[PDB]
Amino acid sequence: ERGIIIVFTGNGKGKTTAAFGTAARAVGHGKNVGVVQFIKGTWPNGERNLLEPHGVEFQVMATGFTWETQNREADTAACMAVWQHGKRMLADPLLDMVVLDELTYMVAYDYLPLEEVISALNARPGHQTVIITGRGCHRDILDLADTVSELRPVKHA
Amino acid sequence: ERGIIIVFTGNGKGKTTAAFGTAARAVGHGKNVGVVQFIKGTWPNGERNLLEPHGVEFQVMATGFTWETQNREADTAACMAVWQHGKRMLADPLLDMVVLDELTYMVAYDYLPLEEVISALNARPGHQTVIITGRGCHRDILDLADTVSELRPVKHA
Ligand SMILES: Nc1ncnc2c1ncn2[C@@H]1O[C@H](COP(=O)(O)OP(=O)(O)OP(=O)(O)O)[C@@H](O)[C@H]1O
Ligand SMILES: Nc1ncnc2c1ncn2[C@@H]1O[C@H](COP(=O)(O)OP(=O)(O)OP(=O)(O)O)[C@@H](O)[C@H]1O
Ligand SMILES: [Mg+2]
Ligand SMILES: [Mg+2]
Repeated sequence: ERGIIIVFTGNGKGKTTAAFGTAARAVGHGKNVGVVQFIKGTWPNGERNLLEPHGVEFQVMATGFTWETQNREADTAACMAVWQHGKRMLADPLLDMVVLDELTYMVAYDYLPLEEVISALNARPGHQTVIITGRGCHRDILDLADTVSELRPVKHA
Repeated sequence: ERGIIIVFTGNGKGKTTAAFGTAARAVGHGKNVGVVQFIKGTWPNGERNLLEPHGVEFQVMATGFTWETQNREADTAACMAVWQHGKRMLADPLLDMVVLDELTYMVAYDYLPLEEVISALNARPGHQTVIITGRGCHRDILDLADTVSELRPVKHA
């Protein structure tokens, strides 16, 4: 099959969950998946706990991440370090799916060059499906995507 | 850029020429191109004469090719041999463009499995543009293509 680019955006809950439900499906089907999480949570990683042991590679942003205006140099460096792994996955012919969780924020805060993103996506192995998640996804990424689902919060607990 | 699939079909003259005019443009621009010609001509290869010395790989069907109903086994084997090279080009991340000249006939006469074609096209490096030429291109290849130009013979000398 031809790999496509899927985007889960919107303010409603379920973006990251949709992405990992997709990765789970793929894993359940014997496909190879790699994941990059651009935002580190203070909590234990259930998804990772589940998937990782199946051989799924996970790449998480370093704990140092500040978001502080004063620390942009250091933060951007960490962002770039993690992205290096992503670029690698986006170039691996053997990876059926790549999940780029909370990548929208990286672009929205300029910690990752858009151009670099469009390039790596455009140049990925043909059968490779990429899932991108995050609120406020950049319009140029949305245009490149094959499917864009916007999670509209009709209600939230 | 994202590689696309271009198809030059129709009964009008200019299919092979359009494809090689495209390859020339690409070469003139420093891009890497590879070519497979599914039909061997009795004449000296001008395109090849021109391009080949620029490093362009050319793969031509063996001279043995018969089209004879009695020889399908041997013919299909030769077809498959040449296609092996094509599949390789369609998997090379460093090839910006791949030309599959007269490939339509290979599928139309069942010397090459359609499925194999759709697969290799679908799985090619993302920035890879493929040009397919030939009269009566299979509908399933036409559907996969991004641009399909049909050469309508309004007149022919
Ligand atoms: N509208 C909302 N208000 C408050 N918290 C939310 C809202 N939407 C999602 N969350 C939660 O905030 C955290 C960050 O989630 P994010 O903004 O990335 O949403 P999400 O990816 O759609 O959430 P989830 O991981 O549950 O699918 C999550 O724990 C998430 O469950
Ligand atoms: N309608 C036609 N009648 C006769 N000869 C034709 C016609 N169209 C093309 N030709 C010639 O027949 C040979 C096979 O060409 P083919 O059917 O593959 O056309 P083509 O690829 O469009 O031609 P060209 O290589 O000139 O671009 C060529 O030498 C070609 O120039
Ligand atoms: Mg999320
Ligand atoms: Mg021709």
